[PDB]
Amino acid sequence: MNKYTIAIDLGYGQIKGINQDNKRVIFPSIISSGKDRSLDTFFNSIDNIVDNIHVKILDEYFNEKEYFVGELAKRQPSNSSFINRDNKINSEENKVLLATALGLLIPNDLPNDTKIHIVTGLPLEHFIKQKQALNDMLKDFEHTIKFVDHNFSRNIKFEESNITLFPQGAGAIFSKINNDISSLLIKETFIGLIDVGFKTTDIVVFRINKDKEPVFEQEMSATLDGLGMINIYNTMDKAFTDNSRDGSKLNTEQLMLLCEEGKIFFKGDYIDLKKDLIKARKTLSTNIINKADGLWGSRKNSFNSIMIAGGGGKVLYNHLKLIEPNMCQLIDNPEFANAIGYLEFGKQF
Amino acid sequence: MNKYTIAIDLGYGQIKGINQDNKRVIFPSIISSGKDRSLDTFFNSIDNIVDNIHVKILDEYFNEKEYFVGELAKRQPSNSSFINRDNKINSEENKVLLATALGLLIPNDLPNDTKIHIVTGLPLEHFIKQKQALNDMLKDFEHTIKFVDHNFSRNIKFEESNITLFPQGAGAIFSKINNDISSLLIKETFIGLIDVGFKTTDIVVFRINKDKEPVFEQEMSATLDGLGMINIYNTMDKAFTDNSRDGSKLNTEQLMLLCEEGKIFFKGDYIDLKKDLIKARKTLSTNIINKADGLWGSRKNSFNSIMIAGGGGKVLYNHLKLIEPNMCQLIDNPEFANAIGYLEFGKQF
Amino acid sequence: MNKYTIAIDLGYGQIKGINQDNKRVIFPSIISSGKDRSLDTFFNSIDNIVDNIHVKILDEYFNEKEYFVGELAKRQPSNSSFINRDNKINSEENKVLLATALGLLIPNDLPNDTKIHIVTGLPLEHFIKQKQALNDMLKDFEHTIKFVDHNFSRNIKFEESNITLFPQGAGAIFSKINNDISSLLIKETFIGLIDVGFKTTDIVVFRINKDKEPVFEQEMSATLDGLGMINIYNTMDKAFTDNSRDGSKLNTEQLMLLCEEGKIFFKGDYIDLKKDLIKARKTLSTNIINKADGLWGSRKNSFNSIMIAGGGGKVLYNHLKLIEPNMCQLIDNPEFANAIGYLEFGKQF
Amino acid sequence: MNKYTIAIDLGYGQIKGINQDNKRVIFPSIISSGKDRSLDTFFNSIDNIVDNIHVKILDEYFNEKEYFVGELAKRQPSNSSFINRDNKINSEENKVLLATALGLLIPNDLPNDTKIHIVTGLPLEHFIKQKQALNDMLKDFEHTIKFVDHNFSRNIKFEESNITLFPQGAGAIFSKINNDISSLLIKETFIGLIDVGFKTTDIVVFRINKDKEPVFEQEMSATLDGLGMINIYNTMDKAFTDNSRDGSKLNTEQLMLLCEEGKIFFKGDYIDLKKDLIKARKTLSTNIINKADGLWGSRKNSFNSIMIAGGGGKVLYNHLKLIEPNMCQLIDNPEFANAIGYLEFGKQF
Ligand SMILES: Nc1ncnc2c1ncn2[C@@H]1O[C@H](COP(=O)(O)OP(=O)(O)O)[C@@H](O)[C@H]1O
Ligand SMILES: Nc1ncnc2c1ncn2[C@@H]1O[C@H](COP(=O)(O)OP(=O)(O)O)[C@@H](O)[C@H]1O
Ligand SMILES: Nc1ncnc2c1ncn2[C@@H]1O[C@H](COP(=O)(O)OP(=O)(O)O)[C@@H](O)[C@H]1O
Ligand SMILES: Nc1ncnc2c1ncn2[C@@H]1O[C@H](COP(=O)(O)OP(=O)(O)O)[C@@H](O)[C@H]1O
Ligand SMILES: [Mg+2]
Ligand SMILES: [Mg+2]
Ligand SMILES: [Mg+2]
Ligand SMILES: [Mg+2]
Repeated sequence: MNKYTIAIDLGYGQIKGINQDNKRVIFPSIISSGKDRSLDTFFNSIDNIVDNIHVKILDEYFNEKEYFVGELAKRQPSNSSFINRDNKINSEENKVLLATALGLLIPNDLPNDTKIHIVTGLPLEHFIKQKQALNDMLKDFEHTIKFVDHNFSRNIKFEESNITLFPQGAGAIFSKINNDISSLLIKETFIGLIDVGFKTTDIVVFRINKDKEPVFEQEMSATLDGLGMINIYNTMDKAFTDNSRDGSKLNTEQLMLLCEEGKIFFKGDYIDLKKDLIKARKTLSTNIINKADGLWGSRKNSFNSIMIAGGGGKVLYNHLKLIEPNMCQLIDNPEFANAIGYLEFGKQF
Repeated sequence: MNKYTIAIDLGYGQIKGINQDNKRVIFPSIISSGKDRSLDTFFNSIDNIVDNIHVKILDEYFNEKEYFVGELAKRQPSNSSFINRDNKINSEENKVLLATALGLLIPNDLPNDTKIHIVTGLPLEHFIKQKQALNDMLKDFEHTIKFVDHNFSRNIKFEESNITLFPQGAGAIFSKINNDISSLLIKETFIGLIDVGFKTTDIVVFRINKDKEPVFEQEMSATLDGLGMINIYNTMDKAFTDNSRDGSKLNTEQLMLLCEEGKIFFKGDYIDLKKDLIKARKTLSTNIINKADGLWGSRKNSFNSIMIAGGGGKVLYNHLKLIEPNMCQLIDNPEFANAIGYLEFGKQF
Repeated sequence: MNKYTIAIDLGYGQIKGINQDNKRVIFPSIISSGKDRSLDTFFNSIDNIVDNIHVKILDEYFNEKEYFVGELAKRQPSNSSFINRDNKINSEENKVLLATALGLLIPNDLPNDTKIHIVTGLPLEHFIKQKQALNDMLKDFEHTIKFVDHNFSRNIKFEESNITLFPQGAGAIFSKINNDISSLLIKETFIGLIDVGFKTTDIVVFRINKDKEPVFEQEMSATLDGLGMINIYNTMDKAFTDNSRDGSKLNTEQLMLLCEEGKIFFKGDYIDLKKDLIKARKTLSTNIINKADGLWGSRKNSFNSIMIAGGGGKVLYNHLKLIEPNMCQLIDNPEFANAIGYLEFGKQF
Repeated sequence: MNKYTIAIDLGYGQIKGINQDNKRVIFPSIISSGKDRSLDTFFNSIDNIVDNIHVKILDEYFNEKEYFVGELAKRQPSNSSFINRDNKINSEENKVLLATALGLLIPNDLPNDTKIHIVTGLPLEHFIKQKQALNDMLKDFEHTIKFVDHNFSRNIKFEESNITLFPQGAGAIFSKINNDISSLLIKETFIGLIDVGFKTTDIVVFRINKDKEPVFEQEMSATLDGLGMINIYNTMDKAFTDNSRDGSKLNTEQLMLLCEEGKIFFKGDYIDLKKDLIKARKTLSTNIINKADGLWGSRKNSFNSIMIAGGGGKVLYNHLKLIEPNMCQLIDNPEFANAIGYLEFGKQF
């Protein structure tokens, strides 16, 4: 039929989703208990729904749990701690976040026959490893969302021949840049996509064949498991605890505020940690270059375009240029590189 | 299980219907005899049934008749002339329109034990006049519809106590806004819907009381019978022959294409009649404003919200704004004001 | 490697085909039994195979048959009479023509693993009627062709999902001009191809929409079945016997030579029949114009570009101009309008 | 009859224009809100309507706004600030300046059944770069002007192919001197036209062939955006605060008074800035000495006669002579060179 499509991602740093109609949302993976918002309604109006997501989630048993979630929960000191957030794909923490972006990307008044061909993403070492667990949950995912301060609801339910599972970074270079660089890729060149994830960074390569079509190399491509931006939040956390000379610990919000700037305004003064920030990024820079060449022998010289993606690829790109300068480049929308890739390569159905 | 609900409208310009599950269809009120289609199927793929209603309808003899109806009938050279279309609500011209309106708005594989609360409509001055004529038709309406080139059939038959008649503009402002207009209605005010239709324009008012509940008045509210879009097509038909000066008179499509734009593509050229389109709309704007003061004395100053409706109100919303500017506003669906107004006020039972 | 593409036409006057590499062949639709040729080779050197198709064709018995086809068959006294030629698309008369059309349009030393997207054609009113007859023939067409005195052979066999049927005039104006006519089609206009062929004349229209995409109509478009060049040959055959007054009736060549010029070289003299050639063309011009008003009401004024096609349209382009002068124009290949229209609209897959 | 011809100039300094009847108007590009000049109507004679442009402008929804524009807007302190007027071609600010030029260049007793040809200009860089927007805005233009205090009006609207686009200063020497300078241009010489406008400055050249016919040279000719008379208002503005040292800034009127006079009468006394005036006048002349030679190497020696245009360079003619003295010259109407060059080369149609 005219059944719809929403491409989301389970990215532990920040959830990145897009519909079939190219409207796209982004919010961190932060949930909290939802509390009633009436006083703050009068001071500051909620124009951006994404900035202030308080929301209600009905279940199949017709109970409900309110949630400060996303940008709104990040302001809360009582949120989910998010730096030890569990990797379990069947967690209710994942259920709320998967219910969240669906509530923001289902348009108004769709026909219920026109269901949603949802497209997800799994890590490369986790795709075969954790396939049916998400297929268990998305089969069982049936709820009803209710937006606080916005007063619109969506019923949600998913079936087979609407669920569709792809690995992470699959359609990012299988399409939407493969349609463009096909004049440049000629014969048995290798394209290299490195999605710098928050927790885990994926490194995926495709070989173009005789027929200028991509074929996949699992023995040249894998996941930097635990290598990525989460170490920068981990190390720079310890870099303040000795520089403050107090044992003072920043919260979840200030740490995410830190590693975009490096200068947190602590007790009337900016504690400067620019020295360790350039150090830890170059610490992460070398940890990506060498470990990619654990999968890349002299075949690195068979590269035509080393592409990097993810939110972590943006702030590394100048230092992460040193994989192979003037051959490497950056994808256009680095965070949504999965999500735009999940859309077009999710249009196989 | 509970009984199903469909709210359609037999409006003279176009059939405007909606079901219980908030799915709506719209197509112009033109019928045509159906002819065999597999050839035009092959040239262009049919993704919309509404453009291409080739359809078979059984009767009391169980004899099928092929029909082109809706957009497909307008392109036919042999369709209904549509300017001399009958007002007899029990006519077969009204039956095939009502068959397709009930044919599209039923989903597949429903249980056959349940029945449907169908809610039709009448003109305001012709509700009492044409009450039993449609009551006789809906009791007589035993037909089985069969969509050619889509191949799904419906058995459409209704006994007593399932049909529900309302006048036009009845539940569009009594209901359908009552959850949102309740803060605007305060004490002894008049709300008013002005539906600009094909043959007629329709004026309906509702006095709200001290206890903030609307109640009807019939001497402030009537049907502008024969005054509507039909004065625009007949005037602009003469405007082409005044501008062609050849005796060439427009067909069914060319006149209907004209008053939507004003530039008929005649002999490789657009024949400009934008100014006469303004004049025919202004005389229609003359004949609704001056007739409103016939129904309204100083009580036009007793308004809190004028609403205008009809597809003819879409091109005239700023033009018919001169009744009471900065108080009149647009109904949220200009075509579907009557149908959803039939839906919410039909679910009151 | 990718699959090859050939677009031929089985037109009643002459086979008009073209391949993927834009090489075209044309020869009249006359077959003849082949006889041994080494003698006429010695008198005159053969630089054109099309004039001199002596050719052997294997079958399901793998039994070769010699054939003279094309220009070489027309000079034979014992060829097909060509006025009583069958319309049965699965006939061997159609097979040998289709064998040579596929025989010429394949270059030498192609890989045997790849297959060819062959695109044939049908009359418009006989597309649905003769759909499975050619589908049965193309599934049955297992033949090996062998060109005598040129000595290159082709193994021509096609399985399922390689043939592609289209009506005549389908892709000639839907495609083949769509990159150039897109600036001319603006809003709700009709383009029209008029192919003047041997047995029939063919009328096909396409309404463009508001979104500037053409869509087909079948009640404004049909096959002028039995009305075409065949009315000119039969009338001018009687025109010679009216002018010879001896009982001498023209043969296959003399009648075909006549209506191209009008002066058959009979007994050392040109017998003038130029005026009767004008009369037979004018009655054909009568029987396409008056039949056009049968398909077109005032919608002839809804044209932006008439196109005329067919080899019969070449001698009638200024003569059939009287439908709508200063708007009708000539297709860029009067013969090859259908074939390249099959080629571009066959490459859409 | 023949469709009426207009040629206007969209110059940001002052809007110029001339009609088919060769009557020409000029007024500054300043707008304001119109207010009821009825008190002064009793006091002083309102005869120069160009001095006194109070004007109402209807639209397609019949919602008018009053406008002081041009010379009457110069006396207003409430006018558009005009040092920061938007360079968008599709502004209402342009439309008010456009419609003012319309009703002044359409005299009474003319056939309004005949359409209106207009010939406008662009920046020479932006003639293709911002081409379609002016092509859109003129086709979108449909209003109705109302002349306050003079009580006549024009219906104002444009279809396509009545508007005509030629670049700034194109036809001023391509036409309008081509019947006179043909004796002067001999062989391989370059005529050169320099439009010293307010915001921008054009320099345009034409190679002539062997056959004494001009041809365009896009790489010896460009637009000097940010160079022109707006530098003189920019430089002398701070010179007043340099001279007065008060913190008082001149308004739009006093500043435009200053760079046409040089001696502002501030606070009961003439405050002198004549020394810095010529200093900027040499400086603007310096910036045209450079940038012309940036496109003119030794090919400047191949000239025959430079022309210069613009009201800015008109008072610069001695200092701007220094580029090529006694070969450069000034066009006779430095304001109306472009509009007559629009009109004369617009009289091809
Ligand atoms: N402007 C920015 N400044 C600093 N870090 C950023 C910025 N934008 C994104 N990031 C980092 O990138 C991460 C987002 O990665 P993302 O592409 O969402 O991968 P994942 O799919 O693993 O969540 C965040 O955790 C954040 O630290
Ligand atoms: N986009 C449009 N442009 C011009 N006219 C329109 C448009 N949409 C609707 N109309 C006019 O409105 C009429 C539809 O009125 P409608 O609300 O269906 O009333 P009714 O119930 O009497 O049929 C049509 O006949 C048509 O002329
Ligand atoms: N130069 C010509 N002079 C006269 N008649 C011609 C000429 N070229 C083509 N024709 C006529 O056009 C016919 C070819 O039509 P064609 O486009 O092949 O249609 P079809 O597809 O029906 O065979 C021939 O039978 C012939 O009579
Ligand atoms: N008599 C004058 N004295 C001083 N400056 C003048 C005079 N006449 C015109 N100008 C200057 O010339 C400019 C007019 O340029 P114009 O030819 O209209 O170019 P544009 O097409 O860019 O508006 C004005 O801004 C003004 O400063
Ligand atoms: Mg990721
Ligand atoms: Mg109605
Ligand atoms: Mg043909
Ligand atoms: Mg200028």
